[PDB]
Amino acid sequence: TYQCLKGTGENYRGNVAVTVSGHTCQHWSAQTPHTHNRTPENFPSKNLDENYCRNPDGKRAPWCHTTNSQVRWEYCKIPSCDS
Repeated sequence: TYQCLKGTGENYRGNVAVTVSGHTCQHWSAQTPHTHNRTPENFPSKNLDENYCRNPDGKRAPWCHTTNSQVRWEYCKIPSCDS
């Protein structure tokens, strides 16, 4: 990406849809695999678009739900112009 993170990166851009690890970000609109309460109906002002690494809950960094049963949610390593 040429775009970068806004620190907590809620609605930064909406590029990366994969965790920091090789986990596929499960869609925010999807209550499967993980039945999460962070949906675009719950956090619309956090822009839960598709499966992008958003920050609805309010972590230190963008995160998402993995399509794995191994792990629940995962952070995402977005770049940073604000180094």
